Amino acid sequence: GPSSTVTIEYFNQKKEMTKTLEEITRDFEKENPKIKVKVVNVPNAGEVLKTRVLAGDVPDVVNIYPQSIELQEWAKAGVFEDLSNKDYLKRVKNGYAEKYAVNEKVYNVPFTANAYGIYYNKDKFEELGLKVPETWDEFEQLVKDIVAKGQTPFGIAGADAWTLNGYNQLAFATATGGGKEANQYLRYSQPNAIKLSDPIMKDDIKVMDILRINGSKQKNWEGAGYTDVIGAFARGDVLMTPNGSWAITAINEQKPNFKIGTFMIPGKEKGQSLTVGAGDLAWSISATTKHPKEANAFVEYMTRPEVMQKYYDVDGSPTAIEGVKQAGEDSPLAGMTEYAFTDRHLVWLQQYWTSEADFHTLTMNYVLTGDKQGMVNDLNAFFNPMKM
Ligand code: NA
Repeated sequence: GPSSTVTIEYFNQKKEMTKTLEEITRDFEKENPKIKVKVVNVPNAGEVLKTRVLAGDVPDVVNIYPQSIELQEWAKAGVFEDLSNKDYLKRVKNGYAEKYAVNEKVYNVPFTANAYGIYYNKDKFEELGLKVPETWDEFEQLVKDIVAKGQTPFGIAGADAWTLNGYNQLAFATATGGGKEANQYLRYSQPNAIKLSDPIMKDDIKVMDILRINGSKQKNWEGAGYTDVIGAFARGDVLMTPNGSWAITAINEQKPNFKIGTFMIPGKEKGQSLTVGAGDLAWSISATTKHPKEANAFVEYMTRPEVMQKYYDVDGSPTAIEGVKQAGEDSPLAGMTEYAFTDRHLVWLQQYWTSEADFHTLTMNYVLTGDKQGMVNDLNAFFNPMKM
C-alpha cells in the first residue's frame, strides 16, 4: 500500500552547530513522525551548493548567506520559494528579512546574524583604569595609554587579512555616515573617484592608523593567524582584538582567566558607533522541492521561540526571532550586539561587490606598510572593475 514518509534535506553551512541542529531535527521528527530531515554537512559546502544548484539539484531547505551574490542571482532565477507571505516570517524582527529582498520579495529567513567589533579584557581595563572609547580620538588614546602602561593593545592576525574586513568597512561606514553612504563612496562612485585628498579617505586613514600606533600589536603579528590571535587574547597577552561575533566560542574554549567584553567601533563623535554583519543561520526553501509542506514545516519549527532558544543558548549569535531570551548585559557579545537588527547594524558592504578578498588584502597591506597612496590606488583597482 501507500507510505507517506518523506525525506527532505537541510543543506547546512554552520558546521560548528551540527550537534544542536541535529538535536533540533530529532525534536522536529518526534513532533512529525512522517517526516525525516537529513542534515547535510559537506566539505567545501559553498562550492558544493553552487555545483548542485547549477545541476538542477537544489536541497529542499538551504542554509545560504543572504548577502551573497548566489542568493541574489538564484532568487532572481526562481530557484527559491517566495516566503514573503509566510505567517512564520512575521517572527523575524521587523525589517530585517527585507534587507535581502530581491525584487521586493523575501526568499530567506535570517534566524541569526553575525556582528563585528572589538573584543576586550574587562579585568585589565578595570585594573588599568581604562574605558571603552566613544570616538576615534578616544580609541587612539586608549591604544597609546595601553602601550604606555606596558601592555599590548591588539592581537592582529597579519597572515589572515580577512579578520580586518569588518574593521575597514566600519572605518568607511563611520567616516561616511552609514553603509549605503560607504558604498556610495567606494562602489557606486565614478571610476578613479577615490583620492588621497578626499576628506573621507583621510578619515579612513585615521581609523586604520589606530592599528599602526607604535607598540600597538603583538610581536610577529605579520605572521600571525586567526587562531594565534584568539589564543593571545584568551591568555591575556593582548588586551583587545578586532573580530566578529563568530570568534566567541573559540575564545571561550581557550579558557580565559578574565571576563570578556566587546565594544562597537566608534565614530568621529559620540553616539555614532556602528557594527556590520549579515544572516548566518539563514534558510531558503527550494522552489522545486517535491515536498513543500514538509520543507515549510521545518523552517516554521525553527522560528518557534523554544526551538530557536536551543540554538541561541549554544551559539550566542544575535537572533532576529521573536520571543527568544537573549543574553544579558554582562555577556561577552553585549557591546557588539547592543544594536543588532537596528539601523546601526549594517549589512556587509560586499553584498553589493563582485568579490571581497582584495579588500581584505589592501586593508592588511596598509597595516603592514602605511603606504597611503598605495592603499588609494588598491581601492580604485578593486572597485573600478565593478563600475563597468
Ligand atoms: Na504515499
